[PDB]
Amino acid sequence: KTNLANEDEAYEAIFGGEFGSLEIGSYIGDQLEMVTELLGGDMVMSGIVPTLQNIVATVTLGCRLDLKTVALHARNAEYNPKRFAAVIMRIREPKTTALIFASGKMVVTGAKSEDDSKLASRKYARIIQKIGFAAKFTDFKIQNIVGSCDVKFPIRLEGLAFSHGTFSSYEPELFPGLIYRMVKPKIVLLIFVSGKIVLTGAKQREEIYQAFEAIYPVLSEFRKM
Repeated sequence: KTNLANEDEAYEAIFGGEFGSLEIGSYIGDQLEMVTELLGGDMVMSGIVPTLQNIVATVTLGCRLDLKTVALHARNAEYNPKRFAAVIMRIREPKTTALIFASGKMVVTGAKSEDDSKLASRKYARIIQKIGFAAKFTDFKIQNIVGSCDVKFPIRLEGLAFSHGTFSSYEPELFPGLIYRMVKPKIVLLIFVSGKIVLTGAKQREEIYQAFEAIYPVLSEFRKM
């Protein structure tokens, strides 16, 4: 019943996964590799500070788009309408990917700052104007921010899963480590046994830091020694 050649289904899928738009790489190309790629930028409260690994933004271009025309005249662009009802377009700087729907909605991913996200988004809109559409850059919203961290010590995940069972789950079909669902701020932390962490669900980078600040004393209690 899930048919991604329908635009409403294709758009809803980017955001409808278990971890939301953290999984966007599945539509621009596995469960485990999608998370572990976020641990490999150039880097990843004792000198430890998170870093931004991905930002997902949405933009309304404001006109209906003919996707075959967009794909034809854009350089690095793929349009397989049977596989997925959107054009996949990439630019080199800021290195990003955009998904462009017939309704003029655009999803932009791959930037590591909020300013890079907005500039790349403006570039994709300009590319579509230059092909010959009444696109306008409107309604820029950052939808998700993914951060990563490394506390540089091993974690006794098995004690933490029990002690914080109310906020935690071990779901190996989804993730080999621990899925920590923080209440305030509302952030999902994917905790590996080695001490690396992926944080997701933020709308502002402050929430990434607040989630890390809250979880660091907890993980110290569970340092494997």
